[PDB]
Amino acid sequence: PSTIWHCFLKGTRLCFHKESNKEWQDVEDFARAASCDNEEEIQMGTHKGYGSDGLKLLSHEESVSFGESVLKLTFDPGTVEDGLLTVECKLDHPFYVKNKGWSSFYPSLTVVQHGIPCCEIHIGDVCLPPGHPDAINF
Repeated sequence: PSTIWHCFLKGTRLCFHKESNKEWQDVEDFARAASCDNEEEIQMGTHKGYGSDGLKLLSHEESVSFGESVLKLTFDPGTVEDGLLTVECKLDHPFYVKNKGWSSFYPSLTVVQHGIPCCEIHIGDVCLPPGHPDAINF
């Protein structure tokens, strides 16, 4: 799949409490902001670093955003003290769950929508990004 950031597709909304981005941004927005993977010379922090090992689902809410039903997951980079990452995505959003592979909340729907047969996730399942050595089949 063509992810914009981490294991997230386009049409996903990002909110890292690590930043002042307390409100909903697009993936393409943060991906664009973090276009440089390090501004060590100017402003350190800008990096595809948050969630480099994985995003562990802490809690989940199913809400309706602007008329669209969404999957809201509060993620953990391992030490959430970096900043809680909250995401509103579609019901058919595939998540590369560690040890399991491509998993989702509505796997029967996910495969119909993205053509990817997915496993059932569980609260506390960590999601891996493309390039992570533990993500065997991304």
